[PDB]
Amino acid sequence: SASDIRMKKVMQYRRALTKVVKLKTHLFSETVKVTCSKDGEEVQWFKGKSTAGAQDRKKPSGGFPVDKITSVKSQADNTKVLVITVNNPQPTTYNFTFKSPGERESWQEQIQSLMKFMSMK
Repeated sequence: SASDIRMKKVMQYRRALTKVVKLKTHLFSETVKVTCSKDGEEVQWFKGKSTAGAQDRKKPSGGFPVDKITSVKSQADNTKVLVITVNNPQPTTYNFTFKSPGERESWQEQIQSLMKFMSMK
């Protein structure tokens, strides 16, 4: 079932999108915890110490719809830097930066798969 498989599949991506990463942009520069909504419909983050809505994390410190991500890219050298831009919400470009030279890029490719999964063109 296309809905059942998606809802389970987004949960698979959800774990791979649930991470700790430091954002750096016009938004702010802070260490945030990233993740996605239940249907994988959104990308969400928690800035430092947060209050995950009702323990089920229904209260993100920020986020945006996955379908609305206008571009998912990596920097030119992108050693520890990621670059993601969104359309529909106020256009912001999120730089996912982490200590691990792998963690972020794992996120980079994983989000793409999730994005193209539900936002398949």
